[PDB]
Amino acid sequence: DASGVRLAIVASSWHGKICDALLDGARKVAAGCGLDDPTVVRVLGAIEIPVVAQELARNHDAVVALGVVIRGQTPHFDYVCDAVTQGLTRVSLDSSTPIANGVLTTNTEEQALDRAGLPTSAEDKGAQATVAALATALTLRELRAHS
Amino acid sequence: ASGVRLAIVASSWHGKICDALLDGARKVAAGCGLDDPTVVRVLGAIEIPVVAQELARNHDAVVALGVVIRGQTPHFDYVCDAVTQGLTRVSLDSSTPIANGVLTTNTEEQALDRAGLPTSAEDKGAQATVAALATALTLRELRAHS
Amino acid sequence: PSLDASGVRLAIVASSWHGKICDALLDGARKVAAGCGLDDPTVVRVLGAIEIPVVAQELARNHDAVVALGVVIRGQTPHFDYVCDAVTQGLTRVSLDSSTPIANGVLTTNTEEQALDRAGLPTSAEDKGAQATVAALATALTLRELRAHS
Amino acid sequence: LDASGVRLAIVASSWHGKICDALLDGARKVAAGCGLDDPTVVRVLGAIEIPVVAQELARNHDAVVALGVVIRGQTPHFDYVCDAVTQGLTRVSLDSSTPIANGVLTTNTEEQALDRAGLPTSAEDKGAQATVAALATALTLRELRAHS
Amino acid sequence: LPSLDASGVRLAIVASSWHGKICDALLDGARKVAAGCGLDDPTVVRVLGAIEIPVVAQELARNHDAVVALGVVIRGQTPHFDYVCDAVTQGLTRVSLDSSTPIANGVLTTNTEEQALDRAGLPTSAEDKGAQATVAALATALTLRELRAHS
Ligand SMILES: CCC(=O)N[C@@H]1C(=O)NC(=O)N=C1NC[C@H](O)[C@H](O)[C@H](O)CO
Ligand SMILES: CCC(=O)N[C@@H]1C(=O)NC(=O)N=C1NC[C@H](O)[C@H](O)[C@H](O)CO
Ligand SMILES: CCC(=O)N[C@@H]1C(=O)NC(=O)N=C1NC[C@H](O)[C@H](O)[C@H](O)CO
Ligand SMILES: CCC(=O)N[C@@H]1C(=O)NC(=O)N=C1NC[C@H](O)[C@H](O)[C@H](O)CO
Ligand SMILES: CCC(=O)N[C@@H]1C(=O)NC(=O)N=C1NC[C@H](O)[C@H](O)[C@H](O)CO
Ligand SMILES: [K+]
Ligand SMILES: [K+]
Ligand SMILES: [K+]
Ligand SMILES: [K+]
Ligand SMILES: [K+]
Ligand SMILES: [K+]
Ligand SMILES: [K+]
Ligand SMILES: [K+]
Ligand SMILES: [K+]
Ligand SMILES: [K+]
Repeated sequence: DASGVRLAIVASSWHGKICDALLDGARKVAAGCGLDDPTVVRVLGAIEIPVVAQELARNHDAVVALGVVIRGQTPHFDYVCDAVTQGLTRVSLDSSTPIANGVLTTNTEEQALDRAGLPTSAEDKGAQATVAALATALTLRELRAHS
Repeated sequence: ASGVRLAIVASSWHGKICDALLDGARKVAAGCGLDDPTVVRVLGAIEIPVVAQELARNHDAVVALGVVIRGQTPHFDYVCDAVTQGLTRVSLDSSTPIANGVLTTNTEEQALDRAGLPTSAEDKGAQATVAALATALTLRELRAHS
Repeated sequence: PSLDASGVRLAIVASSWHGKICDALLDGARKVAAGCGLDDPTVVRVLGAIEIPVVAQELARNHDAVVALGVVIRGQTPHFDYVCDAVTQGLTRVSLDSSTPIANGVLTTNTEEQALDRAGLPTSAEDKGAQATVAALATALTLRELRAHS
Repeated sequence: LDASGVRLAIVASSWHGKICDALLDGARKVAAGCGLDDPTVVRVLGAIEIPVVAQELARNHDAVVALGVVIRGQTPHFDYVCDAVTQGLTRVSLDSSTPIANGVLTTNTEEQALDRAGLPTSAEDKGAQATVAALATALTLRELRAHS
Repeated sequence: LPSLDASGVRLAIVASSWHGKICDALLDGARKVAAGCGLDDPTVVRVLGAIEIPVVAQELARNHDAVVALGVVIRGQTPHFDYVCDAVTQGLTRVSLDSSTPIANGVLTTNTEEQALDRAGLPTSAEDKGAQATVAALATALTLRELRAHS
């Protein structure tokens, strides 16, 4: 059970259908664990996630970062994903808070659809990341001060 | 977004494309009720983060604009690495959205097509400004207000 | 140096993605620990490798050494690279922030076969879980000798 | 313009002496043209040694120019040396709030490095370019910072 | 390299042990440069792998003017090579800037064993990166000594 944990979810909006599916999977895991109302924030792109995740981390036991980065024609994909990786890792360690990475980094749109948790998808990384965030928050709760 | 304080730092390497990105940035700003954002010019993309850091002390959002085109050497990779590392750090250090409108392309054609010129497919300068403003407004709603 | 280490406080954080291989790594870690006079190290489980650094950071506050264990296998997307980047960045930062050895027993493989071959199963060529724990304990003992003791 | 008041430091590595001296020559010439006859010039052995010296120079200078030549060899060592320089200089710049200009050449061949050093027959001078970059940014930050 | 005194500089050497023969050769080259510069007894610490270097380098940096990092990373079958070298790069660069101390990189990052042998300073090797890194550390420590507060 994870009813006591304060969960935040930050989801980017670039590729709306896939982003909403990831968020759907996140909210479903949250509600299944006894959390009907997690803090849900929307940002435009994946680069905007870390700075919002940092704000959310000040008031929550866990933050789920959700987004979809699909490779285009330029090397820009690599550096967007690099920024997200660097940002979320820093935010997690700065705040000592699990920042779960449900940010899809795919070569094609099909690969992103297949990992969003749609009807015919093979997996749901939005669901997976929320499990990851909540379990780590509960683990840290057991590791931290409680008399 | 009339209340948000916006700064724009744009490098100058590849002037035509950099001015187009800045044009797209200014137009989004003005459309959102911001006629005069703080606009600073730097020479290259490596010079952006340290100026972005200065601008972040006095602004709710900073838009980083620039054009990095791959040449003959691996130098492209390390310039883009420095920008990525710098802007990400600045954003988290200052708790300020630092939007990345810095183009990282293989060819000049790809950069032109993403600058927002008459025949361009997209305007990344415009997109970055929307990104910066929306995140600044989001953080304003998330932060202290009684 | 795997010979002595009874006084060292050891933590082991192991992710769970690819359970069989993760348990094998943890098995190798626990066996090295027990052989060095440490029957009860702090063992924490996390879901994925991304979750390791923040737990490793917590464990580093009250342990002389932390062993990070996990299995990252390349899939269809570039996601593999960025997961491994986050772990690398995270563990390196945690080690230097806390001045504590954070041993990397996180497998970073192209295929499942390569991960199985490095977990320390019956037929495996090596055990990276065992290797990382030797690495963590030896470094903790080294730092103990380098640090203040009158 | 008028960069006479800015305090400039130049740190140049020594690995590939001819090319490193050419980069330094271009740096010194831009400096002198901007009204700075005597910038602080420090030499280091390799490019890895630059950031820690750049950090020291940054405490007492408005701008630091990092100069060096990294040419790819037989091993992946090239990538990690350039990674360290990139990481180091970017950190130093933001730690000190000081422009640390990157005039460190990262080339596949020696010809490419020669062509970017500002020798008689070179296509460009990255040592000159980096000094312009450092000075302009230092002047920009001076205008952005406190002055009543 | 024996040309200046370097007698006053406090030198630490941290060398990993993975690939013992090559690591000992790098250390040999390091100690010989040190002794030639008037330093018979530098602080020498051994670690198991290259990932263990930065945290020990950090400790050594607290009471030495220069630290030489020595090690051998040879590419295997997996991408693990890249991430080990990334960690060392990140770690040593951070430690150097945190402590304001030259942390010389004599950590070999090679595709084959032959390439590592050729850069260790063995009888038939083309170069000695252990020797080169110690020269690099000592020269930078002397340079920083001249740049810092004195008198
Ligand atoms: C591959 C790059 C691309 O075409 N689109 C990416 C993308 O794939 N996914 C995304 O969320 N945001 C993007 N770009 C927006 C970016 O995250 C920022 O919002 C922007 O750089 C301004 O900061
Ligand atoms: C591919 C590299 C190149 O030829 N030019 C790049 C480039 O593509 N784009 C850019 O904005 N600045 C550059 N170089 C200038 C650089 O950002 C710095 O100003 C320079 O390193 C000095 O600090
Ligand atoms: C190639 C990526 C993949 O398909 N699975 C990896 C994997 O191979 N190993 C792993 O431990 N965790 C994974 N993913 C989960 C990840 O570590 C985090 O739990 C997730 O990003 C939520 O924070
Ligand atoms: C990797 C390519 C190479 O063979 N040599 C490079 C190089 O190309 N350029 C350089 O300045 N220094 C090097 N190596 C020395 C390095 O910068 C440090 O001085 C050394 O690692 C000690 O820390
Ligand atoms: C990646 C190639 C490999 O198979 N082994 C390398 C290697 O080549 N060299 C090395 O010194 N240490 C290794 N591995 C050990 C590593 O440095 C750490 O000790 C380990 O990850 C525990 O922290
Ligand atoms: K928190
Ligand atoms: K407890
Ligand atoms: K601000
Ligand atoms: K609020
Ligand atoms: K500790
Ligand atoms: K002692
Ligand atoms: K300064
Ligand atoms: K002013
Ligand atoms: K020191
Ligand atoms: K002095």
